[PDB]
Amino acid sequence: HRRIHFVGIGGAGMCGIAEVLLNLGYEVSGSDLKASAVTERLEKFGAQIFIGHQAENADGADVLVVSSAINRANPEVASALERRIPVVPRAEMLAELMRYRHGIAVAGTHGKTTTTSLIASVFAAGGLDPTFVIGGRLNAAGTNAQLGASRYLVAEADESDASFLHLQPMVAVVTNIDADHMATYGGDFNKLKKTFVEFLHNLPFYGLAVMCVDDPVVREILPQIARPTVTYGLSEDADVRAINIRQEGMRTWFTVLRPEREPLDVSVNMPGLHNVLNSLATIVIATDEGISDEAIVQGLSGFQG
Amino acid sequence: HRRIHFVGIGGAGMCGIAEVLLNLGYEVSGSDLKASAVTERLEKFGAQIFIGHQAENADGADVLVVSSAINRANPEVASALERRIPVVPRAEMLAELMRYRHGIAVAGTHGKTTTTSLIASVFAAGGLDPTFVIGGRLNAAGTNAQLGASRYLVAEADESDASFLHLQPMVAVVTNIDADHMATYGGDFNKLKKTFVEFLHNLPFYGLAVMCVDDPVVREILPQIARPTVTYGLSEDADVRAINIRQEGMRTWFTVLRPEREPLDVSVNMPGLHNVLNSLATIVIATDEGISDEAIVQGLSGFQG
Ligand SMILES: [Cl-]
Ligand SMILES: [Cl-]
Repeated sequence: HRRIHFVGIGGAGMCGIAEVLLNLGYEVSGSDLKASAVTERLEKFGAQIFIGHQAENADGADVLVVSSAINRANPEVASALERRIPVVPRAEMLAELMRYRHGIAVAGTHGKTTTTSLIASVFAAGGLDPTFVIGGRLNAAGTNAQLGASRYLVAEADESDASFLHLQPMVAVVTNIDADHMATYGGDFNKLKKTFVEFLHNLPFYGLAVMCVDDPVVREILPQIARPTVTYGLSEDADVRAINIRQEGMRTWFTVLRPEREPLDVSVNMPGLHNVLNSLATIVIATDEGISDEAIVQGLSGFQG
Repeated sequence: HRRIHFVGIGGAGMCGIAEVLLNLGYEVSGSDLKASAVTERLEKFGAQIFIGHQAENADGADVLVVSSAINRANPEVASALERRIPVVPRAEMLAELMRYRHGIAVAGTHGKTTTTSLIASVFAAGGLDPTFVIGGRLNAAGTNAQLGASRYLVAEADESDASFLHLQPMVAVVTNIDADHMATYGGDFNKLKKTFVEFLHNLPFYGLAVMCVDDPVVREILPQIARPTVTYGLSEDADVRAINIRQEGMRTWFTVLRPEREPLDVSVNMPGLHNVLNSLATIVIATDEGISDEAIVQGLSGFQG
């Protein structure tokens, strides 16, 4: 048993991480300047809450988690550093949660948010109530449960995030590879591409890499990936393909072709080929997980945008 | 359920990995040019064995493992590449085994082999029959069991190995950081040091980093490690220390000081302060794991060299 202490536990990105850790059985304490409904919920769920910051609040903690909104002058942080207690940024602890669950990491420069939401929507339609991470915020749509209760954790994997390479997913998507975040990698696109290869090799040999081969950079690195892979796209050589794209209103329809399955007609309330591709990525993951066609259809059409 | 196929399964570094995978419940097949006692043992334990190489041998495999002794012209490898089956080097699969066990990774430029052996010796004295990896070879001293049966996997972690950063240990030792393998890191020692920091951050936040602070480079990076750490050495500021070093024959005696424990007198059949330090590293790990003083004393004195 360990105690994790959160400095600023009421912050929007912190409260969700504390709740997941509570759900996993850890002792959780936290400090914040103001009591709120967020801190009362955490206390109801087993968190010890302190109001105001003082060195005593950090006593007994085996780890501190600190936001990007805390000075090092903060007495709790300073006490932990003096006693050699580890202090970890919010984002590393967030990435760490995937080690306890069946982690689905949605990587790619664009489309992570939509693809993660579609995945959550489909899993929920299949009765699975996943916890999912968008913009650093843990969520579980309509759940009557603590965050992290599901077996599944679906998270955006941002290549500009310092913890990108410490994610340990079971399944990983790569929607596309753009140059937006070259600065994270010394302004070198080739280094940025190599990071995506290393990220996919954090998968276990039984894992699954879900690769958009309509993106030329994803297609380029594909031969480098020594893990099971399923490819998707409109490309005629993709494993999972969309054909017969059409509109009926603000709703996009298309037919998805999958290995050893009959063609499946789906719709989504979102325009553009990039959202057809995001739907394909979702369909691959859901198919790999054994989710029925009926939940896939329901999950895709029910998502709004 | 997955099937792993080993090309050259009788090779010395391959047979042990196949046995561990069998113990974990996977289907395992393998090909080799010659039947031997190694391949008959694997067959007795559930492996399907083929003699000679041909593309048919790789059928149904979800992954191939290939030695560094196989041409790409090898028909089994070629068949797998055509069908998009993942082909992984022996060393990556070996590192992967740590994900299924309580992994203890013994890193550092020098002293990995001795320290790993001492750890195994002490754990065995405590009745724990660990599997351990030295020189790429899986071993379990005097075990009446399949490799990998123990909860514990103790392995050398070599910084020149391509899989160094894909190890997922629960505990990690760093004996020292030397410049021997700078070439692996573009001939830059500072890059080599940064890799050791990244390696220790593969630990979980509940993990343990065991750090020799007698090495100036290990002491330098220590403030960077945001994980629980225990330090050891002759330095007076080390958490776990050796004092009163003395000889009686070819046997080295010393007293180990540990936080909140009485001083403990130990001996080892090996000369030099580097083997006192390797013993300290062992004592820290064994103490953290709850192993008794009597097994620690027995494990250290029983090891020969
Ligand atoms: Cl491959
Ligand atoms: Cl720290």
